[PDB]
Amino acid sequence: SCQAVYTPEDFPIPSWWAANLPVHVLPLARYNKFKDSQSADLPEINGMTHSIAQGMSEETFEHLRLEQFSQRLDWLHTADLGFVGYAAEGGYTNGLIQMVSQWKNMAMVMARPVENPGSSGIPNVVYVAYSQ
Amino acid sequence: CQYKIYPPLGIARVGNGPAIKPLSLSTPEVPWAHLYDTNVQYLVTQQELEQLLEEAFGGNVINEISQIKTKLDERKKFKQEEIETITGLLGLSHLVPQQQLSRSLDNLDIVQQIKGALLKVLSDHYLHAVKKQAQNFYIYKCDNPVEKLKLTDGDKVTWRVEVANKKSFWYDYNNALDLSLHTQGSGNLSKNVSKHRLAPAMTAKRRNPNVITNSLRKQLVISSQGSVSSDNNTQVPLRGKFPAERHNVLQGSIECDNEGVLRFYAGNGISQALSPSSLNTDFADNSNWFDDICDGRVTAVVELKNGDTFEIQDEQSSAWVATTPPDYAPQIEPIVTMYDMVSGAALKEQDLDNLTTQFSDVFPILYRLYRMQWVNQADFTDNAVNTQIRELNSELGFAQLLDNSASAKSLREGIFNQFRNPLFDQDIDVDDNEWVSNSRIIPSKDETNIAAKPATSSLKLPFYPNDGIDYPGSPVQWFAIPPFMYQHLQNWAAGDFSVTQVEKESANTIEELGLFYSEQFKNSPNSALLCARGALDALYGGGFHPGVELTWPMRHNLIYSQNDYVSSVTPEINLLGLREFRLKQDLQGLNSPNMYQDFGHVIAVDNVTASIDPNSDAAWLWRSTPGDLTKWMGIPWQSDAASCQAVYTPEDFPIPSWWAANLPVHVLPLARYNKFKDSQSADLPEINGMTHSIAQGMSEETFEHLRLEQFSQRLDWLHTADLGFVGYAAEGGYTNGLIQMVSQWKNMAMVMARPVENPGSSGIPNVVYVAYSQADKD
Amino acid sequence: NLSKNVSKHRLAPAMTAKRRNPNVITNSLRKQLVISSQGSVSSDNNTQVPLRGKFPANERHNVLQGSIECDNEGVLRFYAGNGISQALSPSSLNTDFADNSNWFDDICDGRVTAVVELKNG
Amino acid sequence: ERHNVLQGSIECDNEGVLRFYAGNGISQALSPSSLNTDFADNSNWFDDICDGRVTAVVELKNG
Ligand SMILES: [Mg+2]
Repeated sequence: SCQAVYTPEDFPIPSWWAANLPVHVLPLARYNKFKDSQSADLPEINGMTHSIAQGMSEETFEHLRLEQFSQRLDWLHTADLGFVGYAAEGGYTNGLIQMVSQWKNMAMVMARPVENPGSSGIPNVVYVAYSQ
Repeated sequence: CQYKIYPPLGIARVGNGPAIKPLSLSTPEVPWAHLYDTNVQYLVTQQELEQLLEEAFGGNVINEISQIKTKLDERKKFKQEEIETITGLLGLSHLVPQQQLSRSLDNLDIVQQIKGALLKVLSDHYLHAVKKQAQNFYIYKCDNPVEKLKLTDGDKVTWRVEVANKKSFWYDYNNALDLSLHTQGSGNLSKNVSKHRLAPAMTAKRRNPNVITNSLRKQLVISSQGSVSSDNNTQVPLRGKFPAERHNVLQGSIECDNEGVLRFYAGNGISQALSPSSLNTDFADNSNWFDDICDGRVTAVVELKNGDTFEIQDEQSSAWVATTPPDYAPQIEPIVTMYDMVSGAALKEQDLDNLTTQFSDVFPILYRLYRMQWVNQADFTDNAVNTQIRELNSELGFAQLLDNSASAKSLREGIFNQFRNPLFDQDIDVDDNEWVSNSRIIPSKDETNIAAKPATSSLKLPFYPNDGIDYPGSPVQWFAIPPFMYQHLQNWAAGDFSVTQVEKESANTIEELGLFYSEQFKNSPNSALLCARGALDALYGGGFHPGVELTWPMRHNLIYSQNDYVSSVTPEINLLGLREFRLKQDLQGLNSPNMYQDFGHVIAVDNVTASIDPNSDAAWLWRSTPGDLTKWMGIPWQSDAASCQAVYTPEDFPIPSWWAANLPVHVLPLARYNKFKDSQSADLPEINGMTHSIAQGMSEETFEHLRLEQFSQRLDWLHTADLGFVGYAAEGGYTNGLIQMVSQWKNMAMVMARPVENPGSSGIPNVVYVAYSQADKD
Repeated sequence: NLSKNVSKHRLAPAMTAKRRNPNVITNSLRKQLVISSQGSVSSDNNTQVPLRGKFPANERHNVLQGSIECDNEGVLRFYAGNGISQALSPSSLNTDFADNSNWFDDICDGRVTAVVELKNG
Repeated sequence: ERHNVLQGSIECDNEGVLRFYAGNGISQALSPSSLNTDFADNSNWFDDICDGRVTAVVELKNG
């Protein structure tokens, strides 16, 4: 029950207690797609093949990092709270019901480093949501 | 062979905007005509309402008002008679009810607050309204269409249209019956699906099953008809009844201009149950409901001054028309379209190795998939092919994809290998024969607390569901581009394709070649065949569960009386070609003896099988009568549009989406647009939602960063209006979405191209596509 | 039991039917959905023997499918289960008259054989 | 938008008796989707129940 409370106006989205029960989080999936720099010595860089990552201009590389960083995921979607599967109802009530079992699977936010933000605008410390 | 109508299958889309030309849209007659037109207005604007009212106020009107006030001051409010006469010379009775026009003035530079009062009446009814997308039909002379009919004085064309809606009469939609139909395979569907039982067709019961006997079931069909011709431009409504208290159903409106062009408008998008308590909780099959969707027969008679009359009404020369849901992103083309289904329908699967390929044949696949980033999150931030295209654009390197030589082969294969094979025989493990995908499945909502089997194979593209969604572990759960399009991609990958040099010289970026290909369409001389293709290129061609506009009968050549390749778009650039095709028609139309045919208590794949023989008691299924094309779709259509969104998996990304190109899933709200469209140099008191002081006081690098963060915030399309999720302790949910959509379809966000004048180094493109609604503007 | 006319005149056509518990894929995994057990009793001892299985089969739930005993006269008496039905998760509700995923019950059926051993060998 | 509500009908007979009829029993929500699931309190609903003031004036032949 402790999440967003939508108004007829889309923004800003009101939230109850986001600091302890977050509402929009930065998932590990996105962290793994901005944490690297273009020079990284990895066969995969930010979810791209080495060659594609280093083939693009530095402008477009950092841009891609920032877009990934900007993707926030509804915290209620970090576990199956009744919205998963074809034709699923989801909804407020199923959230309440499913949270009894799924509370232990919800995303847990932890500080994580970005060693070389370069020009991208991503701070050296980011706060990342870890779930399955 | 004298005269023929075009397009052979017109499309008009419902909307609550008025059925007048200045406030309507026109179905595309040339593909790719306005893909970057940043001036489009798909919602009725304040400005259009003002100039609609201005043109109605051109004297006579004004001094005939001067003279009414000469009789207003020898009395010194209005009179019932002078009221209903300023109305009537303005001629707005066809737009808004007359007594609200009247009541608007009775409750009251004389000029001004007559307009001020009526403009607020128009605004209240039509401001931000979804404009109707109307279809123009044209008479072409042939002998092979030469050019549009030339109406000299003495001549006249008389159009006839008969339409019906049989949704309430027909059968449930569970899944596509042809999934089990025995076949050799076509260009649209591989024989593997039926051969290996990958998505077996389900039986389906009657909708509204409590209405019994065929004669009482005829009340469930809405039908209407009308005629117009060159000598009168009066619009005539196609009004039926449901059932046939009883409610009037405006199925559409027809009008013909002095030069003989028929314009077809669809209904206003009004769906309704016979009782308020009947809720539309299922995605397709809801008893007690009707909607104003229709489809029917289009014929004409040309009568010359010479006394020579030409009846246009055989299936070779007549046309059809179908109304559909609105197109909420008209510039965003579906990856596989209805036109592509027409093209594949005439092909045989195992003869696909004889197909020949140009780059312009594979270009639409990558182009469409690339542009899906404006309506679907996965294709914005989770599509490695779209990212690689960005990488190539970044270095002006897109032209390498047009290189058919060995040196580019590894580059072409890496893209092609990410695409799902419509043979549906990859990423599977045979169970003994059952084919079980070893890639990512889309589970049923009926869950079972037993650990899922780990996928061993990556999920292929595109990331959309498909006709077999009902079957966890079927490869047909996910969408694949159809066999003939996949054959083009296979040939491209191997190098078996050609391309002109001038194509290579406009291919530095995908956007550059897209414009080149668009102007190829526009400068193509075959306007009749271009208009035929334009009518279907914006429609969806899969998956069909049941789809958005039309569904699975269209991907079979049996439903066309003729379907022939005619030529390339340009003498040397195919661009998937131009075809001549007509639907099979019952020439008796609404008086057909098969107008109310069915298969008894259920329809099944066995009925579809029997219908193959052109001489069976089931072959009527393919000889369409009015209402036959849309009867398969969900009733009311809003229930199916509201279930046309994301289908989430246990894995968060990518988020699968059914048909994002026409019913968007993740969009860029106007609210964000107003927060990145400005440059730091702008001199307004608010720049990108910031005070002038704050915006200009930050480093330019930080300014650009804020632009792109805004640009990157994509909103759930279901959230652009109140679909039951708004308010403290609101339930939201799937079902409330279907219910609310009945009235909220007309408030959902409409995506329109918009310009970014000076994006600087922000990384935001010069043309963006922005979703407009009342909730997402600020 | 059933006249020809029902099928011949399509009075109540059969419907297609999907798999129960459809998210469990592959025959090997679907074997876990079957609960089975067996047992043997003889006339030399009347001690009752439970027919106890497990769902899912190889947290798992013990399912008593029945109990069997044999008296000294050679009569086998077969008892059914206790009536215990259950879902793998408490939130899984059995809202369809017949098809509810994530549920198991203790109903069963199976094979009854025997061996007779006379004193002469 | 906006619905007519027949709250009742009145009539007087030549002998001066006033006869008050009630409404037709029409209840309705401002939108079909608004369902009256609570026994007393349902928003967006109206009915044609009423109650009010009953007055009269007696005017004789002598004025
Ligand atoms: Mg579109």
